[PDB]
Amino acid sequence: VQTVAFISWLIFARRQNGPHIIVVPLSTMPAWLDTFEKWAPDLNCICYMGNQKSRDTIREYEFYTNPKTMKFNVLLT
DNA sequence: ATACGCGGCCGCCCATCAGAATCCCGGTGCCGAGGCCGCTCAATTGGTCGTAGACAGCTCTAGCACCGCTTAAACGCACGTACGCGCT
Repeated sequence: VQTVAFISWLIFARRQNGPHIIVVPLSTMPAWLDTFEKWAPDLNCICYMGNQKSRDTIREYEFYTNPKTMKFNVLLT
């Protein structure tokens, strides 16, 4: 909770809306998703799972089909 | 002129003397251990030095084990085609 509150306060306080990578094991990823949405619902929590097609989903959701649209910030790898 | 005799010939069983052939004992040639041997030059003997390599200490790689997330590869089965192989 201190990490989520520190990231939220750092984004909405010091104006640091940039992408922040938070590596979390696969077993704890749904727990950090439920806690993350329960304590900070205003921020998305699109994590990174899968193997092949899910990688294509994360890549098609990452940027737009053009030769730089950041639609995320916090993820779990 | 007319009737009796016989003469060697011959099948016969029956006798004598030599030759052929099997068994009782044989010499001969070939092979392989033996013996002999002898001049002698390679192993053995007695001996020194030194150095490889056994051995104990040590540390410091890498071979093992073990686990779990991820997924490519193996599995087993279903269906048919195009070869193995049999015949002529």
